Amino acid sequence: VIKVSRRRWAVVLVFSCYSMCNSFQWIQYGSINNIFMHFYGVSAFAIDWLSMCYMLTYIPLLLPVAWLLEKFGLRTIALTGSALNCLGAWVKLGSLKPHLFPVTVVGQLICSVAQVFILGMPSRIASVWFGANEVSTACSVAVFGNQLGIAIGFLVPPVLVPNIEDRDELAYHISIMFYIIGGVATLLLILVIIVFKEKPKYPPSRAQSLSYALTASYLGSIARLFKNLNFVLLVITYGLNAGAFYALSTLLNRMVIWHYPGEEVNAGRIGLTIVIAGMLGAVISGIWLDRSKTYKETTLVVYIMTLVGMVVYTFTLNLGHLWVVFITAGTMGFFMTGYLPLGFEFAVELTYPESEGISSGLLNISAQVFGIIFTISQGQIIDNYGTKPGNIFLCVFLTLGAALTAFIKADLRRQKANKET
Ligand code: HEM
Repeated sequence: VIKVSRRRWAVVLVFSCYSMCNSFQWIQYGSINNIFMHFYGVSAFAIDWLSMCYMLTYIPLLLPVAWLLEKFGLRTIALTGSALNCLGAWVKLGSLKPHLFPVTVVGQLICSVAQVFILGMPSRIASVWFGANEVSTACSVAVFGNQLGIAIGFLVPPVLVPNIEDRDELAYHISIMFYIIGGVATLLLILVIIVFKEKPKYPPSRAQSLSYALTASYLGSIARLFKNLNFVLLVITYGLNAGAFYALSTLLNRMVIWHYPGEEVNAGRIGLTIVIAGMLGAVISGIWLDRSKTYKETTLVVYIMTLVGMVVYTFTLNLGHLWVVFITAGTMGFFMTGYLPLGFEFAVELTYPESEGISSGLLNISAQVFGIIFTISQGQIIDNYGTKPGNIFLCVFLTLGAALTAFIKADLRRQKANKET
């Protein structure tokens, strides 16, 4: 028998809330980066790592984490992800001194480990909890919540922490943010204990009901995922797109100031528009995918619009019109962020009935690997040859992704399971 539980929204809302808190702490150091350099007496690279350590810890630690999800369950993944997020939030509090910088790195590394229990999870929570006609919407909401934390992270820290020269008052203002983040993370950890269940009493869809029957080596599951030609192409293409987004969002601030000097206030607005429009695209992508069930056609269409959005952004940023950059960043952020739930759900189509944590996780490793490569590479071309070769470097690599995306077969295995009747 198949039934849909009413508490599915609470689980996603709670998951989106404490993924919002975890994603907030990724960017809270970079939002007031100019302040933390003065407080801790460190260079901008040190602070920029505090945000880049999220990507470099995901690459090696995902496979052990994905193994924990299969063996222990989703609730243990949620508790550990919430507890480490809460533990990392509290460790940051004990670091409110100019000479006590390493405690933040220890606190940030603990949070960065908690990301491994977060970023690959949204497709897993959506599958276990939500039905066939709302499975892709739930994944978008989790990405909506994760992107909301970034969106909140741009404007909340700068008003909680004024750029005051006095150190003792600056520590007090920074302390208030840490208490609030520690307060909400502990509050959300409390909710995860009582809200997050291991699984609903009834399977939501025929895909999950059949998955529980046709679900032993963990490395065998890894091997069969890479035996899939379609999934391997999707792993590369998703990394080419999501990795470009990480390089685009990180280097967006320095690219605008290169052409529009003295617009740091607007550069943050532009960097907020790419996220403000980002979650609107993510939610729309979830509803559109579930209404039409065209996962392959949307993947190519969104990927091309990502490419066209990057081409128009590259060749119109030079013209000197500020509102044009607002539209191009918003439009590209609309599609690139909308590709994240589309990529997660299309991977489940190609890799059914393999574990959604492994399938969507392997997309994330490619996103981190290409995001790290692009951020280091595009930063080098911008410094040496200019900003336009750096943006074209993403246009050329996104062009390859579109070509490889067209080679992905429309092998929707989960859809076949639903329609078996
Ligand atoms: C009066 C007796 C009520 C009962 C016995 C009841 C029952 C439930 C149950 C069983 C759940 C899911 C939790 C779970 O399955 O473990 C739930 C959640 C919920 N209930 Fe009720 N309900 C009642 C009244 C109401 C009313 C009047 C509202 C008015 C808005 C409401 C709004 C909600 C909402 C919004 C959720 C989902 C929580 C979320 O989405 O965050 N309930 N309720």
